[PDB]
Amino acid sequence: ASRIDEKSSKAKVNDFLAEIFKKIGSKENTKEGLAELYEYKKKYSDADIEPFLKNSSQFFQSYVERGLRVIEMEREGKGRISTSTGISPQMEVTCVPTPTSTVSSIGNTNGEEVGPSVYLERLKILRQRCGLDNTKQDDRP
Repeated sequence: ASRIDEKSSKAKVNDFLAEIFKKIGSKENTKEGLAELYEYKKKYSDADIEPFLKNSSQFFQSYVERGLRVIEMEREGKGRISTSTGISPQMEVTCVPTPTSTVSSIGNTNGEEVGPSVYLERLKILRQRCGLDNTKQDDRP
């Protein structure tokens, strides 16, 4: 424990945030990292994050702030996502549109049919690079 204790307060939070940034830094985990940052920012309406941004390099700070607004736009559903209510392509005119393999979609998953798993899986994978979560007994492992 420390008398200032203020350092300890930001110490824990920074590490958590740091994990989110590493996801942002990777191209693959950018959606995941941005999405959590947006949600976290929503929880704390920012406020808490600013000290962290100054702490890191200045150039990198502008992009993250810009990226967060666009994530919300998708959540809002405004119009980027939308194209039509639900119209299937037709050559000329039909009584009823006919579904096709391209037009139709199939929901297939392989152990990743739950949202939390992506977070658990991606973060661990980035994380093992940082360290090892493998603990073993010193005596006859």
